[PDB]
Amino acid sequence: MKATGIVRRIDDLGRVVIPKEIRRTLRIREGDPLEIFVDRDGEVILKKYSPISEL
Amino acid sequence: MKATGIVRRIDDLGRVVIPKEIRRTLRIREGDPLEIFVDRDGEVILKKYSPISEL
Repeated sequence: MKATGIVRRIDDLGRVVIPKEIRRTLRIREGDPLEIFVDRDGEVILKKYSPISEL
Repeated sequence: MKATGIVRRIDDLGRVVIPKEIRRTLRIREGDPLEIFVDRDGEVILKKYSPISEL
């Protein structure tokens, strides 16, 4: 589950501004890749890509 | 599952530029809320907030 639960209203483009605090727990930076894929209805899952989701 | 699988390397801020194609399947727009919460390791889940995940 993990869960942080920070709701973000996209913007005038469609990005979701992911605070560095999550990439911080990722231990990554402004070069962290993510895999944008929705799981179910409207939950988009962003996955670090480099190790995929687990390898 | 669903899955789209579009990898995006954050940026010099940390947003995940979510294509309107997903917000389109959301039937929403530049006022779509999402709940940023990671599931396990580095998979961040963004969900529309308004109906939450599934009410």
